[PDB]
Amino acid sequence: AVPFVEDWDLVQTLGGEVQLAVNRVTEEAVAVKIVDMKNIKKEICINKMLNHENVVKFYGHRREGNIQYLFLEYCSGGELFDRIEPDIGMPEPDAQRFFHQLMAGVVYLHGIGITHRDIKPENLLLDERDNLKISDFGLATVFRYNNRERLLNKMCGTLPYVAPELLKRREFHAEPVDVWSCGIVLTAMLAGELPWDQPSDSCQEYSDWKEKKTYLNPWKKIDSAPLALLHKILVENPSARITIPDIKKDRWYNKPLKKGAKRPRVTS
Ligand SMILES: CN1[C@@H]2CC[C@H]1C[C@@H](OC(=O)c1c[nH]c3ncccc13)C2
Repeated sequence: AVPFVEDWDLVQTLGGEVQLAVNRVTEEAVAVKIVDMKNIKKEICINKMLNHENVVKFYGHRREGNIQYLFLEYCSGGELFDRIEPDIGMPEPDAQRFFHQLMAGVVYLHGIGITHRDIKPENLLLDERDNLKISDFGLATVFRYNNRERLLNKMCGTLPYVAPELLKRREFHAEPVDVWSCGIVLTAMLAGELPWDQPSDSCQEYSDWKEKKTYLNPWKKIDSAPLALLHKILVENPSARITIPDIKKDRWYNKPLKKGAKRPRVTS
């Protein structure tokens, strides 16, 4: 009925490319990913399965001609990457809260049999209230179907965040790989630096971690409680690595640290 409701104005580049679109009538804002096709089909397929408060919502897609348009939830708070101060990190309570949200989105994805495969702060967006949303399903894949798990063998992700088994073994389970990358995200949030270029024995920093030299750089800035959690996540053997139900029972994970979002108040 309402005439111009279908019209959106592209008002600025978000990050092919991602543009912030504003509805001509309602002024509602959305993110539109523009893909110059000249992959996307699986990405759209995966996005259509997604419905969770900590995952970037998918509204629909349009094909036009050669250009695909994916309409996505707009996250006005930007990337988590931008909340991390170099060499510093961010306050521990904030990092714990973003970590709880990340785990909720991850548990959700794993519950529907989807692995993200590229968890890193650039792909973790923040809404108006600083709620974390996992974004970008371009590298994602189905690891469980009809209740049968399928082992992965494709190498993908981003080196500093990738699990050591991706570099060492021909086949590997999907879930511990996403867990590992969440541990590197946590390290980055608490230390403002990535511990190594890649998790290989040839990598000095990685070999120092395995030798437990936690008096060295990233680790020394941490704090014993979250550092004990990182000792359980960044375990080389994916079979020994802590799983999410267990992360949820971790001492630091459950430590009260942060006050809820402050709400207006007066005195009399
Ligand atoms: C590294 N990338 C850049 C930024 C996040 C990840 C995937 C892609 O953005 C989106 O898909 C966004 C969806 N909703 C958004 N709201 C605000 C900014 C980006 C997006 C491009």
